[PDB]
Amino acid sequence: IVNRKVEHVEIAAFENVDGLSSSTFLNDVILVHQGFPGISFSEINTKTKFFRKEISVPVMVTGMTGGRNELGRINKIIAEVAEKFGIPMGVGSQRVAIEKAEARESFAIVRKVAPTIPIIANLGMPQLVKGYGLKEFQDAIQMIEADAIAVHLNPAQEVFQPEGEPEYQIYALEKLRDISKELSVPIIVKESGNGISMETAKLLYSYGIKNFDTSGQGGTNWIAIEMIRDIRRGNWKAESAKNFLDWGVPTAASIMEVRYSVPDSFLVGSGGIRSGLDAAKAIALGADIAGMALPVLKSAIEGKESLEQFFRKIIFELKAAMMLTGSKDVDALKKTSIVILGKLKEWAEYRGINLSIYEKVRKR
Amino acid sequence: IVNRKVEHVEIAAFENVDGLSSSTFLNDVILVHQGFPGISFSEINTKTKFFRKEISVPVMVTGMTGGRNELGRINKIIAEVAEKFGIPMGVGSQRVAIEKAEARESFAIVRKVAPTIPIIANLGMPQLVKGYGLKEFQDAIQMIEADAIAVHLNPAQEVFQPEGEPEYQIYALEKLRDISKELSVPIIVKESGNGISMETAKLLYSYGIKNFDTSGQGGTNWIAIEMIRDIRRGNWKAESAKNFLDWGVPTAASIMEVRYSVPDSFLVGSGGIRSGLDAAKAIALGADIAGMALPVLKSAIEGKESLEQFFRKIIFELKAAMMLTGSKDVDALKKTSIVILGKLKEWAEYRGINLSIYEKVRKR
Amino acid sequence: VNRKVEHVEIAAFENVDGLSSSTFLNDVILVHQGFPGISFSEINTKTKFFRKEISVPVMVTGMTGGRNELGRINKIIAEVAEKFGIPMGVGSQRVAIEKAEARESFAIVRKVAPTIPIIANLGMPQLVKGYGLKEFQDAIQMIEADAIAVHLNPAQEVFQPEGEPEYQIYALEKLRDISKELSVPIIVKESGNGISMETAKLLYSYGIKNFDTSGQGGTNWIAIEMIRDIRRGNWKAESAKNFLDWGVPTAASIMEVRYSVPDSFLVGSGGIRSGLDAAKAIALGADIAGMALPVLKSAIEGKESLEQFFRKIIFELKAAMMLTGSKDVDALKKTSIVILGKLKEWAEYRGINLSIYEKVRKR
Amino acid sequence: IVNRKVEHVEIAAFENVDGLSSSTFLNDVILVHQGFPGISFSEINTKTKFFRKEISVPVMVTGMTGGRNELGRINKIIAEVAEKFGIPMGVGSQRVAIEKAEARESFAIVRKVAPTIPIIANLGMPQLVKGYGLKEFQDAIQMIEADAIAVHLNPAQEVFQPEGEPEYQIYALEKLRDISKELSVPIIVKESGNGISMETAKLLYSYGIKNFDTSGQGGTNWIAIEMIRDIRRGNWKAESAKNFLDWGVPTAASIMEVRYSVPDSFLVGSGGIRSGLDAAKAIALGADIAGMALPVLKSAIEGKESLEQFFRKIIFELKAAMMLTGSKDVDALKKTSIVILGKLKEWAEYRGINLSIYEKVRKR
Ligand SMILES: C/C=C(\CCOP(=O)(O)OP(=O)(O)O)C[C@@]12Nc3cc(C)c(C)cc3N(C[C@H](O)[C@H](O)[C@H](O)COP(=O)(O)O)C1=NC(=O)NC2=O
Ligand SMILES: C/C=C(\CCOP(=O)(O)OP(=O)(O)O)C[C@@]12Nc3cc(C)c(C)cc3N(C[C@H](O)[C@H](O)[C@H](O)COP(=O)(O)O)C1=NC(=O)NC2=O
Ligand SMILES: C/C=C(\CCOP(=O)(O)OP(=O)(O)O)C[C@@]12Nc3cc(C)c(C)cc3N(C[C@H](O)[C@H](O)[C@H](O)COP(=O)(O)O)C1=NC(=O)NC2=O
Ligand SMILES: C/C=C(\CCOP(=O)(O)OP(=O)(O)O)C[C@@]12Nc3cc(C)c(C)cc3N(C[C@H](O)[C@H](O)[C@H](O)COP(=O)(O)O)C1=NC(=O)NC2=O
Ligand SMILES: [Mg+2]
Ligand SMILES: [Mg+2]
Ligand SMILES: [Mg+2]
Repeated sequence: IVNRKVEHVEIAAFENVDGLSSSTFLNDVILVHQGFPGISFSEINTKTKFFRKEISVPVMVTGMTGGRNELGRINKIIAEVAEKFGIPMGVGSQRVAIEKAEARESFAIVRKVAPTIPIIANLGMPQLVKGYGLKEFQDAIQMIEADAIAVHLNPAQEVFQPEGEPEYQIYALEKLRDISKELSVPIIVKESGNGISMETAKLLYSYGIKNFDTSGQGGTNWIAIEMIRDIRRGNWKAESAKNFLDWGVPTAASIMEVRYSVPDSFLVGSGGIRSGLDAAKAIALGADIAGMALPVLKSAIEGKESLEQFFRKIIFELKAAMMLTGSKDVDALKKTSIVILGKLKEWAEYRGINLSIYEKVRKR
Repeated sequence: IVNRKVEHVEIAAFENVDGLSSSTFLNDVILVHQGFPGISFSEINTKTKFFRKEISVPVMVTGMTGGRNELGRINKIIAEVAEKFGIPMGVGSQRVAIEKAEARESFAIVRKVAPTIPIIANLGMPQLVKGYGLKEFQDAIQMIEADAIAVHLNPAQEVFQPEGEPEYQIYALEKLRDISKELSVPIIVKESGNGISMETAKLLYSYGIKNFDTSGQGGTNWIAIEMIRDIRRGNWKAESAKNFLDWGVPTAASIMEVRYSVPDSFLVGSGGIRSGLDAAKAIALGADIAGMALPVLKSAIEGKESLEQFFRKIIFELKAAMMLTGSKDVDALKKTSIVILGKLKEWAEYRGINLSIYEKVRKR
Repeated sequence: VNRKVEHVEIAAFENVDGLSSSTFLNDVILVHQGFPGISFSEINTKTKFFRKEISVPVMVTGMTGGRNELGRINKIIAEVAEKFGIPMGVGSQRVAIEKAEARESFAIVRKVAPTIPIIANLGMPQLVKGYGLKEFQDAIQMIEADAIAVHLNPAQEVFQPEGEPEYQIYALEKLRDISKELSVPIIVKESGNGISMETAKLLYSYGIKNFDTSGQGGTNWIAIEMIRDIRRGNWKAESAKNFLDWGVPTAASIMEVRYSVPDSFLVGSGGIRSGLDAAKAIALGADIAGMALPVLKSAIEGKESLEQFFRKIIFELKAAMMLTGSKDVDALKKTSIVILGKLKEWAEYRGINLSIYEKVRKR
Repeated sequence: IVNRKVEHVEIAAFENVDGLSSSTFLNDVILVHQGFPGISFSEINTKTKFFRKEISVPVMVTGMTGGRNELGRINKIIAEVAEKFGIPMGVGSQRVAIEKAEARESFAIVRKVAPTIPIIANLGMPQLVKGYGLKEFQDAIQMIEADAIAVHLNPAQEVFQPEGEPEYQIYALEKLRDISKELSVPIIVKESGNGISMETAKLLYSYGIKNFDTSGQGGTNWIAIEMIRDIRRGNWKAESAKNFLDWGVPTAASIMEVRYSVPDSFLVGSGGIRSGLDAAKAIALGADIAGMALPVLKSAIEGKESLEQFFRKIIFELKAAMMLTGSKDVDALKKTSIVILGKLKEWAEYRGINLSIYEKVRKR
């Protein structure tokens, strides 16, 4: 399992798996340019709420890694930069540290170095059907003094991953619902590159889930990562993974689906957010914050100052989109004028997303 | 006419005629990803009914060959693997064996080696206007102890094939309707690479036909095969065949057309089914089972263990698609959520396929 | 005289067929019928062309004439058309109204094709330049024509180095008067840029009932004149280039004319290159399919080349009828189609109600 | 400073910034061909009104340059040819000449050499928030005896330009409105490559602005120009500019939006007008006149006779479109039949541009 954590980072960082045969549908979203913005750049306010805390920018780093010391040093760099910028940070799956106690430090370092920002713990849905419960959740949370815990959905990844098994019985949701009653922090349910649909969002909501992270297709392709792991071990599933490279809900469509089917959700729009303009689009479309993982990893590996430059660039690009839409603050961005075209439009139409009611929901 | 059988197999197996200038429209069908499936992979049930028998997977091998001993050995390999996997198998046109009695064994071997699975006999619609009747149908059936007989439509192929004629007078259907009253097994009407429209489906239904096999364009291109036979004999029809390479109803559209216009039909979706994902899409769209021919031929030529690996891959991919849509069984897959986009959408719209009533009919 | 030779040479040997243009015929699909309900041998391709019967619903539209080498091309086309029972238009006869030595290069057509419909040809601009009844009667008598086509070519005239585009309404007043005295009917045809519903309705309001779409996507006359311009260092060349995709695509023109004048007799032409294109043109609303350029190219190759060409067109037409369950031309006109993509958006923007369209193209 | 002025001309003239990663959407507009025009070429009348003057062609040169003598000599060439053709001419931003008095001659030369055509002064909207007022406007106007003054919107350019700031407080519009009461000539508000939306047009109209110049995306890409200036000085904003290369309202969409949202506006359609056919399309879509800048610059640099040939070509192409549309004059062109397809069609639909009421407004 420890080797898999390193192999994941190495394939994501150095192989060709970002947007491989997949699409966010964000090219189908246009933010309407305002030649008279009505504001000045210096007055743009990017602050927003993240549960009980305030954050500096409506962007987060979503969970990636942890489990060995070299992974901990990646976590350390991301956490210290995130703290500097006032940006929330999720950690990778903490399964490895619930088991092997030597793996705990590679997660705990995050809170040592980032005492103020929201920190989000991480466990997988399949562990709920395998005997994780309240205590494991509390241990994941306490380990980093987390402000929330993300529970990940990754059935696509599990199906193609060489080492077993995709298990998603409804009992897991009953358990999740029970756990949420005893926990002192909120639960976020996030996908892992394949996106959340309205049926999935409504099912989760019916069990008390109110916080969602789209992780749609078009960014890091987890089916591709497992495909590569399969190719590497001469596992025949590789050719089957290849047929599923474009499987999933595109990020842009997932954001629309979650916002429309659960209008009061707190929503992270993620999966292929690569610029402050993507982030601006995600928010205008209906997300409360934009999430990123892969490009943060790649910069962090390059080093601290590379990662600081990366965030400087994201933030500037976000502010430029706010400036050029006349959005003085995040709230104004959420209601700014957009155009939806092409395949995203056809997707919304077939799925019964009445654009008229969509407009009202995304902006009230 | 025996060596036409050989030439067909050789061109299909070794020339470039799969999907040549043609399209299934299956790229316009998306199965909606469910990040919380509600099931586990191991509980997925792929069993379904095929007339009076149960089959293990909702997939069949459609009719191809027979007529000489080398063709019989291909039939033998396919039949033994299909028996092993619990998959129905059609044989190729049995005309050759109604005439030449030496050709009978190359069909009969199928039932010797596959005693339990449904086996489907095969005769051509033109033979009905050329003097075939009850006795020839009963002989075709008895020869392999068939559980059904497929009657093929191939006017496109006949038009471009160097040797003779396209004959499809309505008298053939009168005869077919009479024969169906005396036969102890059901009749399936199948196309052969060019697809079944609603006009054709309704006409066949008005003569008592209830079982259809779409064989749409986008897979094996029979116009291309005959084009190649023409090029080879310096026949001028070759250039004309080239103008018709994209002629026919795409598989996806044919499935919609048959299901919509004959809502209670038993429906095989075929013509360019190349993965278990294609098979999942065909079923979700409205078929009861997915049919395949060419890729089974190519693998069978490679050998028994190649064909076994092929089916293992198809079945895995089908189950992956079911897993990732939350479909515990074939019935759930038939009603799972989809998106229809692009040209298939415009096709449906022009043809008056009301998507609202469409969604209703396919989900039953 | 020399323009006439240059036109044939550029059309035949330069790259001007469908150059930056489109028929929109790729947006039309004929619905395949796996049970046709007919046999190939019973397919009947006969149809009416005014007072005559023709063997196939296809015509050769007007191209050339004016010198003896052009007459020998006309002769080859006419003799093959006669053999196949196919109507033939000749090129503009202006040259032969003027120069009397040019008459034989047109007259040869009737000598060699005594039974098929033969269609005379004069340009609409000539009506504002003094041509009238007598010139029309001369063009007709010269080949014992069964009809006369009057061509519209303002686009060609705008970019052609030598002079002017003149289309005052007076021309139509004159045309209407002429039609009262003439013993054969008038067809109005374009020349590569298509007939719109505004143009069709205007012509209909002056008594014109016979149209030939000659839409964009086939022979590109703006391109031909662009080439003549490039050759003489004329600056208009670069401007012609900007207009290479100007005009109504053939498929859209057929829809527009059939829709806006439901009882018209309609030739669908401009980029018809196969019997499948011909089948589509007819299913879409034309009564017959016209061709020019590919007949020219084959004729230049020779008699037997042109015979093989027609054999191919006819087989391809019959294949589409077979595969559509169309026993005759009338059944083809009502066969099931799908319209997609840009043609669909064109019709929508133009207010072509598809529901009423279907009714009109069928009845 | 003043060499930013020369650097702009140099990059625009000699680098690849025309339509870079951007689009006018003019390919989605088709003028319907009329095979019987009902006119002759020689009777086509291209005259139209430009405020209190008559002009020979419905085309103008929009503002570009001025500030140094070499820039003045470009202005001189453009002005003398515009005078010869009866075409209105805008000058570039006159800020430089309000400040440095040595820069005045490079603007004044325009009126010396073009005594009769409309000449349009130019000042930036940002200068209104930076203390420019009535006197600066009157000085800009008097310096060239202007018949109007254009106030330019360029927040996109300012955001990416290395030297300083985007400031667009509503106070500027209050000031602009006050200034317009004291001015003896009308105000045009123009963009600068990124286009005017309906929200921006309605806001300006609410402050008394009735004259608009779209300057949509698809022509000169000002974000690209500044990107290049950034690349040249190793400024990190370069990579961010690259993410915004396709930002803005396309010219064709901007024409539709301004005509639709302010039906009585006097409207210049500009941003990527490169031929008389583009000019014809812009007018048929709803503009009163077509504007051009970059191609006029490029020809002017080549010299007087190159620029004369350029206009000869534009005018011929415009008349060809009028001829082939049966438009005897500019008024008939404004109501000629068109087709709108593709992305422009989807843009208008999403933005609630009812095509039925649209046709009425552009024709009346
Ligand atoms: C499915 C992924 C997993 C589950 C672990 O599998 P198992 O080994 O079965 O876990 P175990 O059995 O419990 O040990 C790993 C994950 N770590 C992970 C590694 C790296 C390197 C990349 C790039 C991304 C993620 N993300 C997805 C990101 O958070 C984003 O949502 C996504 O990448 C889209 O954003 P984009 O990258 O900006 O386009 C993860 N998400 C998680 O929820 N948990 C994690 O641990
Ligand atoms: C028209 C085709 C014929 C009729 C025989 O012609 P005639 O010689 O006139 O018969 P006669 O006069 O009676 O002697 C041959 C056929 N054999 C045949 C051979 C090979 C090698 C392949 C690949 C395809 C088929 N299929 C089509 C397949 O079953 C599928 O429908 C199709 O391939 C789409 O699925 P994909 O392959 O997955 O894309 C046949 N269909 C049949 O109904 N009968 C047959 O005998
Ligand atoms: C505008 C064209 C003219 C007018 C002559 O110009 P002027 O010199 O002004 O004549 P004058 O001043 O009066 O002496 C020439 C034309 N001859 C002609 C030459 C060649 C070689 C080809 C290929 C095409 C045509 N066609 C168009 C064809 O009939 C078809 O409509 C068209 O080609 C689309 O079908 P596709 O080729 O199958 O794609 C003609 N159309 C005519 O009506 N008259 C003719 O004389
Ligand atoms: C925003 C533009 C500016 C601001 C100056 O920057 P600052 O230094 O901030 O100004 P300061 O601080 O006040 O000194 C420069 C501009 N000059 C200018 C230079 C050249 C060389 C080109 C090609 C074009 C423009 N245009 C836009 C053109 O008129 C067209 O609208 C546009 O090009 C689309 O039409 P297409 O070229 O046909 O595609 C100008 N527009 C203006 O309103 N003012 C000008 O000074
Ligand atoms: Mg896991
Ligand atoms: Mg046969
Ligand atoms: Mg002429």
